[PDB]
Amino acid sequence: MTYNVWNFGESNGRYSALTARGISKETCQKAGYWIAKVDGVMYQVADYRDQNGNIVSQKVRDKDKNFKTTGSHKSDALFGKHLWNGGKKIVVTEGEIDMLTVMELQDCKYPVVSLGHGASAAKKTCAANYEYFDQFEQIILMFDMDEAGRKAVEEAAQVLPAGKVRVAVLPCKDANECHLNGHDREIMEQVWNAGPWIPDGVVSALSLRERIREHLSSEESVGLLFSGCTGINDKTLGARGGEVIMVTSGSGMVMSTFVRQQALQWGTAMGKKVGLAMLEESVEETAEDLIGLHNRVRLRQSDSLKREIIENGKFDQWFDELFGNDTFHLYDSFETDRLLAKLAYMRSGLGCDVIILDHISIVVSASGESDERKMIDNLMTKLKGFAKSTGVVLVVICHLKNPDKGKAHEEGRPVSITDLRGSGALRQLSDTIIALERNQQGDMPNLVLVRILKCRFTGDTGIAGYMEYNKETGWLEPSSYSG
Amino acid sequence: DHISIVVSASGESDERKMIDNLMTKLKGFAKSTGVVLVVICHLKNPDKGKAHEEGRPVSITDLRGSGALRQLSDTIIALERNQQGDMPNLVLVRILKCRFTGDTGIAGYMEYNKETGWLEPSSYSG
Amino acid sequence: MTYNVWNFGESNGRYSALTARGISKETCQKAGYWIAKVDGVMYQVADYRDQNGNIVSQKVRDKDKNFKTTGSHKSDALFGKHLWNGGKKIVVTEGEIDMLTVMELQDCKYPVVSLGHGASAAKKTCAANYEYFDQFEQIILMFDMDEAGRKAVEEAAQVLPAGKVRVAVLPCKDANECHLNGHDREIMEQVWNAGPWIPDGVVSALSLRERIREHLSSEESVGLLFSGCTGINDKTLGARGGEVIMVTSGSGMVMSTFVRQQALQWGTAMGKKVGLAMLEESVEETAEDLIGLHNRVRLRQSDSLKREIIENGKFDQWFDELFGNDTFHLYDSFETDRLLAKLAYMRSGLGCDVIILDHISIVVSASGESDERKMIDNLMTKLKGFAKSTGVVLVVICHLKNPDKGKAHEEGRPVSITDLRGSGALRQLSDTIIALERNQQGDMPNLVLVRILKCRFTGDTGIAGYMEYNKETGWLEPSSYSG
Repeated sequence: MTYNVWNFGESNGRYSALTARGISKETCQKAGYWIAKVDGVMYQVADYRDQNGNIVSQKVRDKDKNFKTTGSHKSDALFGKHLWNGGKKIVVTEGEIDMLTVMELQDCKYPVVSLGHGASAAKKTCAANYEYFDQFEQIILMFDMDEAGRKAVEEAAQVLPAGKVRVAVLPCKDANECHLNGHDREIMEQVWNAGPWIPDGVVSALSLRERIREHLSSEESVGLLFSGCTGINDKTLGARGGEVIMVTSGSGMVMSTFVRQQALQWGTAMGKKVGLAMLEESVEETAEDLIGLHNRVRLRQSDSLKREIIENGKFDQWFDELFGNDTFHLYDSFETDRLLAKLAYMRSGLGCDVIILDHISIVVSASGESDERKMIDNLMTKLKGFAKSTGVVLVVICHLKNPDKGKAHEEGRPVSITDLRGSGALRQLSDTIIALERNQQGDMPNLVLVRILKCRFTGDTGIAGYMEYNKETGWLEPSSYSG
Repeated sequence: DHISIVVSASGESDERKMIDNLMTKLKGFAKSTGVVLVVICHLKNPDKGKAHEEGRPVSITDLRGSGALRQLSDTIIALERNQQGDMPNLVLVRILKCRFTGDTGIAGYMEYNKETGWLEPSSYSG
Repeated sequence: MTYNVWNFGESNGRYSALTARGISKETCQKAGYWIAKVDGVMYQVADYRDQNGNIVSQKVRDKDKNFKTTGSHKSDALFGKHLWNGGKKIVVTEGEIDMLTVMELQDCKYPVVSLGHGASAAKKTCAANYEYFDQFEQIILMFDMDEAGRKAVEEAAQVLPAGKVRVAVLPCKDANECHLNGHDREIMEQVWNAGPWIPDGVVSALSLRERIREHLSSEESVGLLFSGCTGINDKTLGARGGEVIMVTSGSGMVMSTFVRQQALQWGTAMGKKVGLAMLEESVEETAEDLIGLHNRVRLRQSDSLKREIIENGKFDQWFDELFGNDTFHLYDSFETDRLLAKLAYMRSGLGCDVIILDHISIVVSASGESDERKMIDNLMTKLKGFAKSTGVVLVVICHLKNPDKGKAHEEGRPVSITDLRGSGALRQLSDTIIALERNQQGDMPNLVLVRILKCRFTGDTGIAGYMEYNKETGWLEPSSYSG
């Protein structure tokens, strides 16, 4: 069986004053700190009783700094616990001697208990007692003023009830080191009105002034302005980093131009480094398309001119002109995880601030899996993550499913977010949705409309303007147009 | 703001179920401590004809979750806005529920000032 | 394959007398209770054969109380079955040993068989054998004299043929406990001419005189008149006890008032004790709503007046006034079975004659189960039972599913029983259905219609009158209105 609880008298017990600690005799008497002496040597005995009054366990000391624990010292032991059942405020100290201290300074009139295994078992001993401690209005953790002692406080309050915990802050190691000639009045100023908290994520507004100011200057409102239709800008205020812009529309190559145009100037007029994953076409191809675009000439789309500028040096000239500022970089192909990784190193290694991903519809490689409905969404998220996690601007192109209802896409028919592809991810995760409509058999077969289908940052949405295709130069030029 | 985000303890199925679990801890927190707990929550998307920006009214059936909120919540205020219409800036307010009074229904209108950023109160009815 | 049937001789078989049970050697021999011994230990083998004579299965025992079942023990196994094909009377015992017993006491001259899986499979084993048992004039169920043993009898007779079953009633647990020194003659007095009972719910008219007389005086044609719209009364003739009135309607708080109002007048005007389970709100809340309603003032809905009557004594006054006739009693909350039980004790213990159950839609606690569609019904019945079984008047509020069809509920849209929630149980089990409609955006946004959707007792149904909400007093006042 377990070590018998030590009988008072059996062991030559006296309630004497701890002269070495400035704890009065009357004090030791109330908390149950008695001085026995068995088989010769004189031991210091701390009487742990439950709320019912009965002595359940003992912690005994000898001079040299040893111990001996009697009874059954359960995981919820609190020395002094039996004295208080309720109250407006209970101090909780690390050790028995420190409990005796607060019990003095206060003429033993208010509640103090000490941790049963104190030091390390701050978390366990505490949560074991949630109910007992909730009996009081505020719980004042007066623990050791050291490395592991502040830690104890932390782990303690984590498991302790609600907004009741307040940390004690003393001038020395513990509440007794203070008493032992020093600052009784310092311990006092804590028992009444200590410092109340732990909150590792709660953050009063007042305490954000600075973070906000620096935010306001740093981050930018008018991030990177859409080109070829002020309107897009007016409504969306641009492409802020870490957003996810999503261009969409009918048969739109109109769509793949629009995105190209943006790429173009962003990496030229603006300083920004554009990264391009044009999954549809080759990396040489898209480069040509850029160059020709930049020179307002339909380059690939002309045998004669290709030959011309190869020979007349204009190629190498135009090439330098556009590209020689290490600002455009392309993912060149032949998975989802695999792609996303490449995209990331564009952001992280070459540090471009825009990544244009032309045409999400192409998932590709890891084949044994059902609906593109579902998967489109899975990728969607990794993307938005990439986006917000790294602050890169992610333009993502995306093609439309086809009505089943009367007028087609080349018949102009407007698009809504319902009209949307996917099964919700993009319809959600994307920050601005720009749609471009084009009724290629009509009044202005080259006229294309721009709907802002959505825009977190402003929520100003709708028809936002018009552009016109220049079959000739290859640009989406801005156009006069309304009612 | 915005219950739809559960977040961190990953090995567990339907947000259907879990939404409810949190719901309760919340209603507990609430009633247990008398704090007023406003909880924002976003809508699942019809499958039926007219979308959200087409104004389409919302019912408690129309509700997300799988019952906890549809229950545990004391007042449900919904706001509708047909952002492609006559008043794209006009927004309707249904009281979808209100224990304390049970007087429910259309409860008034507001208008978005794209300019000041406020939901201004508005003149409106039949 | 399945456990081989145990060969007699292969296993060291003897037809020995069970000295422990007062079953003779000659007895065990006829029914096929033999004593083998395989691989060392000595087993007791019961030979189950079909009506054709062939051994189809074995139930083997060892000392310590174990088993081992040979052959194919079909769901229709009867030990002893092969011995009798026809007769004037066949005893049917729970286990093999008890069969051996009756087979003694009778010098094995009459028929006894024992249940194949006895105990629990009383229902299945029996109905599996309808034909076999119908071969006899009367079937004497001599089962265990305990909890599950009387149950066995019950489930058994249910599936057994016509007016043939008669229950055996012995002085001890089973027919063998009797034999094992006690009352052989007690077993005998049952085998011949014992109890024949099975009508636990059939009830000849003659034998209802008293129950009828006392009904006729107790429960009233015009049982409890609905208040606030003669009409409800004119058509339904009131809320007769044992009925289940069902109040339903759109968003209707109108509904929760109407019910409240009735609670009010029955518990004050009329002598009747009302019991309320207002599951939606607190018990204090509903109490206030009553008081306020009784005093024609919107009590909870007014800071000022609350304060006023707390101080000016009017509260304690009003409270006594309304309540102090021990006439209102409330279920106060934080399962289905669990609720039903509480409501029962209101009926049975405090003896209220109406119980109002606000808002069936709330099922609550026993979670692992599908459609509220189905469950709503399951509760529905327990309730109707409660009702008829105890004569309490059970008003049950219930809320409406929402159209999908054009005009909503606040648009007045009338309601039909199709319009009904549930999946049939209320649409059925409820005796009167009162619906209230209110077009809260219209000509009389305070005008509310009352349809009687159904009324067994009279079957006079339809539009039955109008009331008007007094936003000011809180009441559903009666109103002038028609074509």
